[PDB]
Amino acid sequence: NQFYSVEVGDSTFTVLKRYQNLKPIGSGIVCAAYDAVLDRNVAIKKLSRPFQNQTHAKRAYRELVLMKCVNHKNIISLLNVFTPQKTLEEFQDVYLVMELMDANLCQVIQMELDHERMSYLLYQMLCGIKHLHSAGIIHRDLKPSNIVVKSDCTLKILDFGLVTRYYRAPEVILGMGYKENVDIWSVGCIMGEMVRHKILFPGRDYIDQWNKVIEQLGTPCPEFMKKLQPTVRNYVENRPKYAGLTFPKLFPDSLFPADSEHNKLKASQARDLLSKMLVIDPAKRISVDDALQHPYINVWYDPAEVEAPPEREHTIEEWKELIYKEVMN
Ligand SMILES: O=c1n(C2CCOCC2)nc(-c2ccnc(NC3CCCCC3)c2)n1-c1ccc2ccccc2c1
Repeated sequence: NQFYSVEVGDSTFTVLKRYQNLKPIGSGIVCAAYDAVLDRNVAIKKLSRPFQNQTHAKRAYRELVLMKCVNHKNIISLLNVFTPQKTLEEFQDVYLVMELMDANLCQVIQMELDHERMSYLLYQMLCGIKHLHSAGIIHRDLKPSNIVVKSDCTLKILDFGLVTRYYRAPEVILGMGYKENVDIWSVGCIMGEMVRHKILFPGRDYIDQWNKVIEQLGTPCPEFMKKLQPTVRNYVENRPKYAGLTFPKLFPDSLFPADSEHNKLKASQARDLLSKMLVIDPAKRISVDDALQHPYINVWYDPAEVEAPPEREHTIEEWKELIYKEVMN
């Protein structure tokens, strides 16, 4: 046989014969293929020995399990799951199949800012994020490289969350505990980068990253401070203080289209949602539902899309069988 092996760079793709003309589309190594059974192009992801360590295995199992707990157009949906290996003893690799997409969100970020497309992309992120939260899934590590887009501007989130750390919320950076609106920060970080065309909060580690957060947004309120653990609290309170730049100064008018009255209004609304999403204190940060009702977003609102019906430690030997069972069903 049912399988055939093809060399794609260094790794060998042993896939079902239904999948033809494999081409590399990013590195878990990923391939574009034509599905002869479905008569449509697919993306196939190869998990090379996912059971190899606690980190690789826990994510692989969790995400394989969650891909059947989720049913939404803005979240990845599996078309097929298979392994070439015949038994548990021989079991090495896992191959995952989904609809082929046109672009990564990193590429779309580089593009010129258009309000119709930006708001629809952001609307879709919020729909997917809401669908996860409705199913009891808070992402905590939402980033553009794990988001894919079609030419018709339809969007899909590829992973299920908790390496690029820039889009992580203050509560993740400082280990605070969280609610659903932790993912709002990440959305704000993507939305801001689409405007500035620069990573808002860069850094080689969390120290640099936090410095970038406070320099631009200012030192958080005392209420935020007392929610920190004593050792983290000590560090944050003893950081050099900043007033924080205003959002008109964070994202100047020059970064927005202002050739019409429609664009001038949408620019103020966009800067306004940013000021409600890029809020350090999660107690003050906008929720998913309120972000969906915001004038900049609610133009796309749809009840069918928005309002949709919805862990242990093991050895490498135990993870192998757990993953194998899910593949074989
Ligand atoms: O894992 C990825 N990535 C990248 C790899 C590079 O680093 C970041 C994540 N890109 C895609 C993927 C999915 C669908 N379509 C595409 N198409 C590409 C065509 C070329 C231009 C970029 C998008 C990629 N996938 C991918 C592919 C199949 C998958 C199957 C099941 C579950 C998740 C999957 C994810």
